[PDB]
Amino acid sequence: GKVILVTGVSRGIGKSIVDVLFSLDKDTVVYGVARSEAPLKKLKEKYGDRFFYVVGDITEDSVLKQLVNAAVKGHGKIDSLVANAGVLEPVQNVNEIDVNAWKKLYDINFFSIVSLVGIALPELKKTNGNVVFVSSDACNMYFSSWGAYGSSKAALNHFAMTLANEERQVKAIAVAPGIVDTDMQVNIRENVGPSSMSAEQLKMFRGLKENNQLLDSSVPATVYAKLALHGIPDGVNGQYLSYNDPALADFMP
Amino acid sequence: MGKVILVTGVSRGIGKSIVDVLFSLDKDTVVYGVARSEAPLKKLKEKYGDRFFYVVGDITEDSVLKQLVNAAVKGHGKIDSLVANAGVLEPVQNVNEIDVNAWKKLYDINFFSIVSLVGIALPELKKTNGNVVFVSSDACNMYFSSWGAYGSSKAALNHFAMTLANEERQVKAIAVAPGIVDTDMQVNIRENVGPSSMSAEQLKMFRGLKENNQLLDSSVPATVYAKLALHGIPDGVNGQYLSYNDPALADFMP
Ligand SMILES: NC(=O)c1ccc[n+]([C@@H]2O[C@H](COP(=O)([O-])OP(=O)(O)OC[C@H]3O[C@@H](n4cnc5c(N)ncnc54)[C@H](OP(=O)(O)O)[C@@H]3O)[C@@H](O)[C@H]2O)c1
Ligand SMILES: NC(=O)c1ccc[n+]([C@@H]2O[C@H](COP(=O)([O-])OP(=O)(O)OC[C@H]3O[C@@H](n4cnc5c(N)ncnc54)[C@H](OP(=O)(O)O)[C@@H]3O)[C@@H](O)[C@H]2O)c1
Repeated sequence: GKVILVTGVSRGIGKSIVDVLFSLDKDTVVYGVARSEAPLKKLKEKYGDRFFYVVGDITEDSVLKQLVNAAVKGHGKIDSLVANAGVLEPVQNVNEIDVNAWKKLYDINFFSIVSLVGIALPELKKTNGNVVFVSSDACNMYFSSWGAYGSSKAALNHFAMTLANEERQVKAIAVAPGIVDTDMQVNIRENVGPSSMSAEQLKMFRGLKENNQLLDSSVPATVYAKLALHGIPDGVNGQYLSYNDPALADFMP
Repeated sequence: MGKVILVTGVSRGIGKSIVDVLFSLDKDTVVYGVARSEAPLKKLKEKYGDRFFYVVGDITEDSVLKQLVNAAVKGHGKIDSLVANAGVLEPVQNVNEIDVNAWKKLYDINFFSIVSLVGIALPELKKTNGNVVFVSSDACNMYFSSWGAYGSSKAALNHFAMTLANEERQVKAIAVAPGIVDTDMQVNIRENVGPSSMSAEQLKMFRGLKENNQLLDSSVPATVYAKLALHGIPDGVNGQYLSYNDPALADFMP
C-alpha cells in the first residue's frame, strides 16, 4: 500500500506515471497535482479512491502543503515522490534573454521541487522511501535556445546527488526519459521551434516523429513508477542516468 | 590602447587579486569593476588611477549591471572580456532545514546576476570577439555537506558556459574552478557556517587544509582568470568546465 506523490499528472509523462502505477498494483494510492482541473477530475472518475488530486501551481507553497498533508491526513504515509512537472519556456537565444522569465522557469523545474521535498522529507524519512527526479538529457548536452531549460535540469542533478548524500534515510535519483511523445515535443515542433530554435536540431526533433522513434508516454513512465514502487538500488543512489540504462533494466516494461 | 576587462566582485578574495594580476602583466589594460563595498574599491582607484574604474552596487539589480557596461563604452568604447567572479556561499543549511527564498537570493547572485550581465554586454562582446570567463567551483561535481544552494548554482553556471559558447560562436565562454583558495570565504567556512550546518568530517578536511598550508594564495588562480581574459580563451577548451591547474590551461599559469 505505497503512497506515491507525483507532480504534473494532467498530461504527458505525468498522467501516464499514475496510469502505469495503477497497472502494476491494486493497493497503491497516488496523490497528484497539476493546474488543469478538467483532466485531474477525469483521473479520479476513472480510478476512484486510488487517486486524489490538488489543482494549483507547484510554485505556490500553499498548494504544496495541501498535497503533502492530504496524503498524511488521508493515509498517514508518504513513500515516494516523483517530480514529473516542468515547463520549457523561455526558449530563446542568448542574444534575446529575459532574466525574469528564466527565474519563472527555475521556479517550476527546480525551486518548486526543492520546496516540495523540504515539506515532504519528514514524512519520507518515516518510511525510508525514495525520491525520483525526472531530469532531462539537456543537462550535459547542448540544445539551441535551451539555456534556461538545460541548466534547469543540471541543478536538479546536483539536488538529487546532494539529497542522497545528505539524508541517507531516503534515497534520491535523477533519471532522464529521453525523447517522449508529449505536448512538449509538440511545442518544440510547431511553436518554439521555427521561431527561435536553429535548423539542425529542429529537423531532428521533427524527423524523429515522422519516422516513429519518439517514445510513448508510458515507456519511461514505467521506469519512474517501478523506482517509486519497489525502491532505488544502492549502487545508483544519487547518480544521474537515463531510462534505458542497464543499471535500470529491472524497471523497464 | 589595449583591451578592456569587466570583473565582478572586485572587493575580497579572488576578484581583487584578478585586478592586481591584470595590471601586473599589461600596461594598456583597463578594468571596470563592480561590488557593494565602497571601501576597497576607492582604494583600488588611487593605486592604479586611470587604469581602473568601479561601480558601487549589488549585481542583483540590473541598474548596476547596465551602469557598469555603459561606463565601459562611454569611457573606452569597447568591452573585450567578462570575468564573472562574484559568488556567495550562504545559505549553508541541511535538506531538512531548507529556505527557498534564501536559496533564490544565492541564485540571483551566482547565476541570475551573471546571465543578466552577459546579455546586456553581449552586443559589445561580439564586436570584439570577447572571452567570457566564469568562476565556478569544485562543488559542481563533488558533494559538499550542506552546500545545497551553492553547489547546485555552480552546476547551472557551468551549463550556461557551454550554452553561451555553442549559441554565439562570436564569443568564447569557459568555466574554471579555482580549487580551494585562501580567501574570505574559506575563513567563513572554518569558523562561521562550519560548526552550524556542515558535517564534521568535511570540516576536518577544510580546517586541516589550512593547517597543512594547502590553501592556495589568490594570486595563483587569478592569474589563470586574468590571462584567459587578456590572451583569450583557446578553442580546444571553449565551453568546457575545467580547473585552474588543468594541463590544457597550462599557458595561463604563472
Ligand atoms: N517530452 C520530452 O521530450 C522530455 C524530455 C526530457 C525531459 N522531460 C521531462 O518529463 C516531464 C514530463 O514530460 P512533459 O513535460 O513533456 O509533459 P507536458 O505535457 O509537457 O507537462 C508535464 C506536466 O507538468 C505540469 N506542470 C507544469 N507546470 C506546472 C505548475 N506550475 N504547477 C502544476 N503543474 C505544472 C503540467 O500540468 P498543467 O499543464 O495542468 O499545469 C503537465 O501536466 C517534464 O518534467 C520534462 O522536463 C520531457
Ligand atoms: N575561495 C574559495 O575557496 C573558492 C572556491 C571555489 C569557488 N570560489 C568562487 O571564486 C569566487 C571568488 O572567490 P571567494 O568567494 O573566495 O571571494 P570572497 O572573499 O568570498 O568575496 C566574494 C566577492 O564577491 C562580491 N559580491 C558578492 N555578492 C555581490 C553582489 N551582490 N554585488 C557585488 N558584488 C558581490 C563580493 O564583493 P562585496 O561583498 O563587497 O559585495 C566579493 O568581492 C566566488 O565566486 C567563489 O564562488 C571560491
